[PDB]
Amino acid sequence: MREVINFNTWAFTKEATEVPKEMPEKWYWVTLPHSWNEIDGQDGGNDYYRGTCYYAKQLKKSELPEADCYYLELRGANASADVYVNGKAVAHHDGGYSTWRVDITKELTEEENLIVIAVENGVNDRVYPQNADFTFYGGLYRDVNIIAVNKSHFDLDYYGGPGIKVTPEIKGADASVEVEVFLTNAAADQKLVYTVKDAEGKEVAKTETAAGETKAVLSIPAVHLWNGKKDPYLYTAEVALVSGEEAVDAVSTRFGCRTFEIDPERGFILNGEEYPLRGVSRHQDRWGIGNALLPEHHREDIDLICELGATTIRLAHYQHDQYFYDLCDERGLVIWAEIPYISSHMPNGRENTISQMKELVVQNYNHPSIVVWGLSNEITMAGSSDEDLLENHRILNDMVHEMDHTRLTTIAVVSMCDIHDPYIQIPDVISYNHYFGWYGGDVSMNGPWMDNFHKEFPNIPLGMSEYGCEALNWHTSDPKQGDYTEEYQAYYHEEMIKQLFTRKYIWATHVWNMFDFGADARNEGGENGQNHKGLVTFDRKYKKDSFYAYKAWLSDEPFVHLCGKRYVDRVEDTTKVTVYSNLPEVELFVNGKSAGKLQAEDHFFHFEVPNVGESTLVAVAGEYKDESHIRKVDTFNEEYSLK
Amino acid sequence: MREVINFNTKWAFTKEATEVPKEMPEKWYWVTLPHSWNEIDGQDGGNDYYRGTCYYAKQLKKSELPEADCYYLELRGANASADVYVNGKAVAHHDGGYSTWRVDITKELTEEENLIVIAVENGVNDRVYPQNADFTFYGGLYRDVNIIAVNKSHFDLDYYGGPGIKVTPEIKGADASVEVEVFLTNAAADQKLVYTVKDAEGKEVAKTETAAGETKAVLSIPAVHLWNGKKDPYLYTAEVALVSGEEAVDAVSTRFGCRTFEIDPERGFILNGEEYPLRGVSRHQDRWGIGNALLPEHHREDIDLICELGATTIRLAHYQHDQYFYDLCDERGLVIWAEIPYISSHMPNGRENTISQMKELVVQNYNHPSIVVWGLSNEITMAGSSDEDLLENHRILNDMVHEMDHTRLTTIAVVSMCDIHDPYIQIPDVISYNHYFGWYGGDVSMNGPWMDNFHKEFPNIPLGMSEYGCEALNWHTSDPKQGDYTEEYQAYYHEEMIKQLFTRKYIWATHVWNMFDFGADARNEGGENGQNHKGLVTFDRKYKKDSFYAYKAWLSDEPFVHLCGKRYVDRVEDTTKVTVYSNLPEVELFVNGKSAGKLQAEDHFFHFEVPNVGESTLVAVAGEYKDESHIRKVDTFNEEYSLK
Ligand SMILES: O=C(O)[C@H]1O[C@@H](N2CCN(c3nnnc4c3sc3nc(N5CCOCC5)c5c(c34)CCCC5)CC2)[C@H](O)[C@@H](O)[C@@H]1O
Ligand SMILES: O=C(O)[C@H]1O[C@@H](N2CCN(c3nnnc4c3sc3nc(N5CCOCC5)c5c(c34)CCCC5)CC2)[C@H](O)[C@@H](O)[C@@H]1O
Ligand SMILES: Cc1cc2nc3c(=O)[nH]c(=O)nc-3n(C[C@H](O)[C@H](O)[C@H](O)COP(=O)(O)O)c2cc1C
Ligand SMILES: Cc1cc2nc3c(=O)[nH]c(=O)nc-3n(C[C@H](O)[C@H](O)[C@H](O)COP(=O)(O)O)c2cc1C
Repeated sequence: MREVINFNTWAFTKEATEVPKEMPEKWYWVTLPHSWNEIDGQDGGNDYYRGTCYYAKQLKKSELPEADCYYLELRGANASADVYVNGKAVAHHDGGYSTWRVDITKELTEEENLIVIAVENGVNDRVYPQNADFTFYGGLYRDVNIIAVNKSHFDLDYYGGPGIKVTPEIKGADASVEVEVFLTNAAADQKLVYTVKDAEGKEVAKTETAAGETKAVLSIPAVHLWNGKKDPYLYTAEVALVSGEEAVDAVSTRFGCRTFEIDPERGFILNGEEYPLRGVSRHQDRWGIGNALLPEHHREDIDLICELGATTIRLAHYQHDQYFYDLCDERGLVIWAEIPYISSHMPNGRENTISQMKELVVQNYNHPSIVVWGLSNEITMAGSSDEDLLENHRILNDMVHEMDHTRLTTIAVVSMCDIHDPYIQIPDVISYNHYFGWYGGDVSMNGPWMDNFHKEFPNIPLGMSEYGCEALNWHTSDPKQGDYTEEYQAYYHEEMIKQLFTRKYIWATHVWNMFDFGADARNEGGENGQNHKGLVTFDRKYKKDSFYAYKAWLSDEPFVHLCGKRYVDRVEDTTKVTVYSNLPEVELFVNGKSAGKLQAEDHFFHFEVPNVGESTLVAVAGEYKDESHIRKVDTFNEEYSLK
Repeated sequence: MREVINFNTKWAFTKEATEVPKEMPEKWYWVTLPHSWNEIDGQDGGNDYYRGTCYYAKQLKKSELPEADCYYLELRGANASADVYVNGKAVAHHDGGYSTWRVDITKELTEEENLIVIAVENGVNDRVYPQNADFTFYGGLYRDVNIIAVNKSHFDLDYYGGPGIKVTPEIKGADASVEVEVFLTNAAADQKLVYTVKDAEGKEVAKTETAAGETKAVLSIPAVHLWNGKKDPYLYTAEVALVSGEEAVDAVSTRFGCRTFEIDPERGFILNGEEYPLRGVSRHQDRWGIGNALLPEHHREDIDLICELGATTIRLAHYQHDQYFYDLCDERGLVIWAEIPYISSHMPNGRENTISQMKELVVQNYNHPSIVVWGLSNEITMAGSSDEDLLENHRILNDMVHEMDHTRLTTIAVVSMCDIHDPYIQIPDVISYNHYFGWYGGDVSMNGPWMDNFHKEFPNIPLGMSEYGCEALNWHTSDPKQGDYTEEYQAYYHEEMIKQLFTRKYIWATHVWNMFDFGADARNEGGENGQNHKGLVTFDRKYKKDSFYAYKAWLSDEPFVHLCGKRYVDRVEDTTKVTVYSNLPEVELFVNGKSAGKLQAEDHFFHFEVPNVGESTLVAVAGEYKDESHIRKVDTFNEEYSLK
């Protein structure tokens, strides 16, 4: 009989200094998801308002189903929030990326109850993040829910977890699945019925023990393994708590059956066979709405990612929305989840690392798509590691290892960090953030660097958690690092793909970033407030040419893509032309006359064609075609150049 | 039947915890409050004193508690931000480590052994003042933690840590109309309220009854003995009791004094109609060795030394002080300037804290007759000229103070270099400047002309000197220079500062910075790091510097004679000057028994010259009072005397 009520439709202000004692009448109206940094946090100057803001909404006991207790669930309040019911402080949280709850049954004394939520995203030495290349969008950017449950219920107060913990064990062709639940105010005489359901919902296992036994082991014969995108099979665990034979409360969670390994020489292994993890990272924001994404935004992001053919996503730099982790479960993406422990170690932030890390594991333990827990990102950027940095990490490593025996810990290291720094040796695996070819150096340096690490530390699995290069709507025929041209970014990824994708020992690579994202302190490239290293634009409206370089290597979608479509006016008499395709042969036609048929090891078909007058280019690979136009001109169209 | 229970003994303390402990710690460090974990690392320098989160833990045995309907936890001082847990449950948070706060915890006393965990924190953030000040932010429970047992119906304990009673006297001629306001909680409409106002000897002088529904009464006292400063710090006591039947289920009380005052822009401070020059000192709430974990005797000793000095006012900077110390000022007739730690840099996001601390200051100290001005900020424009956020912040405080307290004025402590035409100076009722001409560059003589120039330009704003001072360690010279840190130059500086300030009646109040040396862990100057050495007495209160006696000469009617330079013995010159302070008219000086001359000092600064030959014994005499010292001729300056 557990019921969930949406509570998203709220008075807001940034000027209050105190909890209002009655419903405000002159405050601005918002419906959640909401953030007050939607505009000021994506235009630059690092001027997005950071402070304390108040939300106000009235909760009428009448317009409510009746249960023994009413909880207020908050899926995301960035960064720190305080909750008042009728003026009385009832709950506080620090961490803008996790779910927390609060039982408010006793505070609903009135017919109409005033719920005020203050949210804060300022500076302080306690709550992460504080130093990162991404806007700390303030507010209630995820749902706010009201949960009505029986007096006896599965746990809602333990670190915002689901109250159920499923752990499959694979014995041969069968699965033995531990389904542990956690109860609150349970009577010794109640029973718990455990059911494991089919992908089509057909009951495959069921058992029944008393409330006293919150753990059970159900067998699944001939279990269909969660084999990622090949076959991302999902079972459904479902526990009901019964009084008499009435079921007063029940919880559930989809789950997946899989084993995996991270061999330091063979790379990632899934269910016994090698499964190369090649993919991208994604931030949880979009142009114009800050980070108040709706479900369709998640759906659209994953669709664009799966269209690219990525088999892994690095979900930096923080815990993402549950719905997006679900999508990754259904689609078969291997995910790297982490906490906002980044850039500089604040000693007084140790508690917050432990707090967020626990919510990360507790709330997401049941996502088959997740295989590693990231402890920190570029944490030694400030300098070499301290004893306090090392202790803070060991504490987290041990805590994760004890809570979850089925996954591995990882680290994302700043490029410059000495490979002999003690902190690299703490977690199971590690990945480096390298920007050779954008932040100086040459893109040819990446391959060698990785190799030379692997020679030094051949038994620590090494990944590339970050690589990328900026790209706006600038174009040139001589791509060069620093021009922000779509072409150079395309050349950069061509070389990166050829270097990384051919090295099996790199257990995972992650393009930074899949999309452009909000970083209000950025002021470069002709458009401020954004990091432009994505393969797709901040509004998900334009796939850059580099997006198709990756489709050529990783997608089973037959396609043909002409690069350069936005670079029309060119001065040279002969011009270079590049086609990306996952098909063997590609023929290019300039104004109807074929310029040749080509194949390519690396799926990058490089043509050279005469540039005379106005020409129309057409790429054909079997039954697939694409269209580009160009035009000779006497001088370079400066509208293409950043200057 | 309200009962207060001390709760300071045996607390488990740690700086290494990461979470609230589930059971009573067995290996933590035992402490008894008042306590601060910065008692050493916060007074030695390096700015390294530990700032973060540390945990206190102690058991509450229900049996040992008296029988009452409700049990409140009270905290007089938790620097800077704290959280309260009762059996792992959170039940209260607070921001501001100088105010009193309480929390009703009856319903979480579910066991016979209840685990109370208070987490205290003094870190870095943009919300809670202070964050940039020249004094240590001592962490921990440095003031009393009490438990209050009261009846279900009781006087308010949840309104910003107030007393639940607000006494406001009005002086109509030779009589006083005393307004008595009390505040209740869960009061039955059929209970009564008995207001009684008693004597300085406790003899009932007025009394009225009313039902719980009338929480405001005006009682008369004719021929009222006014609180007239040091001349007569007369104190009545108000006393309201809540009765159910003729049981008295709860009762509150407060001392108060009835006085009027004015801050005239030309006549200075006026008290009860008569001019009453406010010339005094500032005082910090710390002390060498124990950080800010002060016991009553330390408050007593602190004001005793001030009373010996004869100061008529104290600037209790930079924050709300302890309740005991405000009381003492009430008893001794000192006129007090109180303020909040809104200091140095304006943080936009700290606005809510300025309002909470300022609301707490006024509610928790409205009743102290010694207080006349509420300070809004100290050197708030240091890190720049006044902008709109700073100015809205100040107007908001100014109006709130004026709305809650009609009988007092608001002031500010302006940093020295702040343009006198800053819109910031125009917000409060009065203002004072913090000037260090003669220490932070400049010359001591500049103080007079500067104050004259402001007074010319702004004749209608009462101007005071909220801070002046000069460092002084145990260094000595016969050639005082700004920057040698010598006891001599600091005495010369304060002589000149006295002749300039004490003769200008329009300055409504002067505050020597500071009465005592104090803890400022970021300082590293003078030969002893971790302290500000601008006091007239040293951090441990064991040595009154010469400058101390220069003021006693001007403010004490305790007749005395002081030889300065007692610690400067070996001197090189053949003739040496000898400074004597005395509030008597004539001083004769004797060198080895032979008299070197009588002297009458109008300014009480008796400057003699004497020969320096061999071992000389100096004796100063003013009637029946004498003082002694010793000097010695030497060939070369004693290097032990110079900072070098
Ligand atoms: O940056 C991204 O795109 C993403 O990567 C991660 N981080 C990567 C490293 N990091 C940097 N951020 N900004 N600038 C530089 C670095 S390192 C570096 N090295 C540089 N060179 C110095 C000369 O010699 C060779 C190296 C130069 C610059 C930078 C910029 C100025 C010119 C030279 C912080 C962000 C963040 O997790 C992510 O949130 C962010 O979005
Ligand atoms: O300082 C005290 O003891 C007390 O005074 C008040 N505040 C006064 C000003 N302020 C300063 N603190 N420390 N140093 C300086 C200032 S201003 C200044 N100006 C200076 N030069 C400017 C250019 O020309 C010559 C003079 C110099 C110095 C300082 C120090 C080094 C030498 C030159 C903060 C404290 C505080 O309200 C009080 O909380 C504090 O305890
Ligand atoms: C993924 C996961 C979910 C968990 N969920 C709960 C829970 O909902 N309720 C609960 O009491 N314990 C839960 N636990 C475990 C215990 O809370 C925990 O191991 C132990 O009781 C320590 O509790 P503490 O963190 O409060 O010290 C969970 C553990 C894991 C690994
Ligand atoms: C010095 C002083 C002490 C006060 N103490 C209390 C008090 O203890 N309880 C109370 O209800 N009101 C007290 N008041 C007044 C009211 O709190 C105030 O007029 C009004 O209730 C403001 O409430 P708010 O601060 O919650 O907005 C006090 C006022 C002053 C000036």
